[PDB]
Amino acid sequence: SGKIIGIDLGTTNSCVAIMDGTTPRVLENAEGDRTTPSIIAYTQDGETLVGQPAKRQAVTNPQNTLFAIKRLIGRRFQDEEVQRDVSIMPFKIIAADNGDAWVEVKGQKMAPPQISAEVLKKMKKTAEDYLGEPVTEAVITVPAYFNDAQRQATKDAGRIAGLEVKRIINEPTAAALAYGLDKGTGNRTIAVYDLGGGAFDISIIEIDEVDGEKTFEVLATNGDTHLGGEDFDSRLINYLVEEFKKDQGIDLRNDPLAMQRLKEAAEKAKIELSSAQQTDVNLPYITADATGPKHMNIKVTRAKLESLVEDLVNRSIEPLKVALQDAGLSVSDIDDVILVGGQTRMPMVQKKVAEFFGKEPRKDVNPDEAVAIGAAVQGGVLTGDVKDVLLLD
Ligand SMILES: Nc1ncnc2c1ncn2[C@@H]1O[C@H](COP(=O)(O)OP(=O)(O)OP(=O)(O)O)[C@@H](O)[C@H]1O
Ligand SMILES: [K+]
Ligand SMILES: [Mg+2]
Ligand code: NA
Repeated sequence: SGKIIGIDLGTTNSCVAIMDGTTPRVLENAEGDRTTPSIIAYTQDGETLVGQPAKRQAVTNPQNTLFAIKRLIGRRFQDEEVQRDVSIMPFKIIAADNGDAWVEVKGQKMAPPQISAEVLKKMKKTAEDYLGEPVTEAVITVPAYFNDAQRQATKDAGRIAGLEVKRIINEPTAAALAYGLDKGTGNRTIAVYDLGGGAFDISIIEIDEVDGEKTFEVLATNGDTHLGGEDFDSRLINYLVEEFKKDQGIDLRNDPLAMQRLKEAAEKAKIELSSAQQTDVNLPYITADATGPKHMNIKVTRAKLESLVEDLVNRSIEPLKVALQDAGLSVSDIDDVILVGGQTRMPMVQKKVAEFFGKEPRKDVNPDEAVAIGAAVQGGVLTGDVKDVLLLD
């Protein structure tokens, strides 16, 4: 009964959408925001916080504020990704008795789906508050590269949240369904360039209209699972650490609190530089010793940021070339390019993509919302708010 909600369960941010007839709507959460940080905190007084309230208390509760769980879900403890993360994450990653990668909080061992379920519960409650009725059914997205274990673990997170998971849909296909509502009629071949907080994906997708059905077919996919916005942040963090050392002679990498503050400040400055030519990073009392307190104040220009991440943006191009080769297409066979993911808002990324294809990406696809909207469209196809759509093998 009710609506089948569409959920984008992201590395960095999650969001929820519904179909109101032919019109998708992305829903704002209890904090008023159309996206929710994928952050789950277990507080000293026993509450579970999700989203911005969790983000806001991370500095004072670092061992019990969980994030980036999408990097662990469905994985084995000795997976190379997991082993890297054990060393860098401030929370405790452990081996379950069966060999899976788990987390431990205040002595309680938890599987990754038990943590991502808290985000899904917030998406469910958001939709219930908006609609005035219970929500029990959902479509949840996953990256195209996810394996069976990762897909099943995501389905399990939905069940833990009290949702019947009607379908798992791949993120590029969801973006294509969002585009396909307001697209030109007939045959179209699109390139979906998705640069999120954790991973990069390029998919070539063909849309057709035949025998009264709109068909969608993935012609090729490629990507880099170690290329995401968090890597852009890391380059800026490293610059700030190096500049502070050069100027003040102190290495902040030894101080976890300082490094947590730098991570937040670096991400804020990076986002600011998508619309400004320069910005300033100010962190009072970033460290202190017997000589006195030290305050960081560093100007970062857009040119400097571009130089720090140029090679990351360039790493996204070779997969583009291979995906076209695999699809048997040249760049002149692509009708539209769709940017998906918050990190595509960087002007340098937009310019490099346009230069590669020789045409500007579509402006009427919101890179932050397309995946959630596509999940909602799939939910409409299952009910009947949306008719005549077929996903081809
Ligand atoms: N205006 C902006 N300019 C540059 N980067 C941005 C901007 N807005 C958001 N970002 C970055 O986008 C990333 C988040 O993108 P998004 O929400 O698409 O990821 P996600 O869907 O959670 O990740 P994934 O698809 O990898 O699971 C973060 O690294 C964030 O700092
Ligand atoms: K997202
Ligand atoms: Mg995403
Ligand atoms: Na992505």
